[PDB]
Amino acid sequence: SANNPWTGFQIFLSPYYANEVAAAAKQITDPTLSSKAASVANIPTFTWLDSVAKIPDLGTYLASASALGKSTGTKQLVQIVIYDLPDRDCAAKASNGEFSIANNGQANYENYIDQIVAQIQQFPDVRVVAVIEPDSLANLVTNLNVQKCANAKTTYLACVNYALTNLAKVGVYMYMDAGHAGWLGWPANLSPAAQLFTQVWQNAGKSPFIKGLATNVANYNALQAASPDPITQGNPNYDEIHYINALAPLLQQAGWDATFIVDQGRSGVQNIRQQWGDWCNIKGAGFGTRPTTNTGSQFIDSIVWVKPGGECDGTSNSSSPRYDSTCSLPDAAQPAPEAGTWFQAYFQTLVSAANPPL
Ligand SMILES: OC[C@H]1O[C@@H](O[C@H]2[C@H](O)[C@@H](O)[C@@H](O)O[C@@H]2CO)[C@H](O)[C@@H](O)[C@@H]1O
Ligand SMILES: OC[C@H]1O[C@@H](O)[C@H](O)[C@@H](O)[C@@H]1O
Ligand code: NA
Repeated sequence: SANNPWTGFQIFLSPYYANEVAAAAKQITDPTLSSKAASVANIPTFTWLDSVAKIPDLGTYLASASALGKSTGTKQLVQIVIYDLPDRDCAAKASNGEFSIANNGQANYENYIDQIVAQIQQFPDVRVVAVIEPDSLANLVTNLNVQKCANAKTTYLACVNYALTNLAKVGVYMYMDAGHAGWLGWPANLSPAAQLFTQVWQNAGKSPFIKGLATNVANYNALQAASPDPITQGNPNYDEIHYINALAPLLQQAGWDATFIVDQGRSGVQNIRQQWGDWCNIKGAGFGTRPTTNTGSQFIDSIVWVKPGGECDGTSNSSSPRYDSTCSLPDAAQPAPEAGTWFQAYFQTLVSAANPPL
């Protein structure tokens, strides 16, 4: 639409990922691959606020971005993910988080949001774009038979509402997470999904800062597939552009001028999964299309890298409390460490298999 949040801004490069990448590139023995790997630190990614312990880091990023903008004559933009719901990751085991509904989860989450707002309020010269709670709403469309998700539904909706309402007050541009084509893109799931997204947008007051939806976060689907991946049989919406073209008009029918962002950070290699539901550390993945606002679709504000490639999706160790068997499937890279920690061998393959090449 008329206001694309990225136009006219320079994106602040994540210091957290830059440090991971710098350490990783030194451990790659091939000298040519090492140089290509190091260049990944110059590609903008989203930084995840996956624990309340990271909120002070956010303050440092905003302050560094503000100084860089003043120094270089530019306006700076910081990309973050809000990812700390109580009873997080309700349909899986690998990314369970620090808060639980049973122990004051909603009140803890409201305090987490309040602390984030308090940091952002101090640096009004820096633009913030936020992805809100990957997986949460998609789980409430298709996974209400999962008891953990059913019991979390009212808390999830209240927490997401608190985030949207309060981040809007400090001018954050927000994209709510909307799954991916293999999850909500099935034709039969589009209407229930649209109804839920529009209800959340209405409850938060229809703020213009709620720009739209994010798709493919931490997944592997193509934006525009040359030919359908065989895992997609039965679903006419076999890539993200088909999903978005089918969903966007329904959000229009409700009065929401919604636009989209699409993760392509791990989408460079297609046709590598045995089943569409295999999400964990998929073997052979490569870095995909680099972030750009030249998207080819009226509905898409930007291609982005939301999930930082190299940070693990979940452990293959069956003795961990966060063991999910999806992470030990034949198409999952193993052995794998805990979700969120660095997975060096996976990063090296992402670099080697990048398409387009680095
Ligand atoms: O997309 C990453 C998230 O996947 C979640 O699993 C989804 C999966 O992506 C779908 O293809 C389908 O199989 O439904 C699953 C949910 O039951 C996974 O639970 C999350 O942890 C991932 O971040
Ligand atoms: O890598 C980005 C994020 O991925 C998730 O799967 C992990 O649970 C988080 O700890 C991590 O911040
Ligand atoms: Na996950």
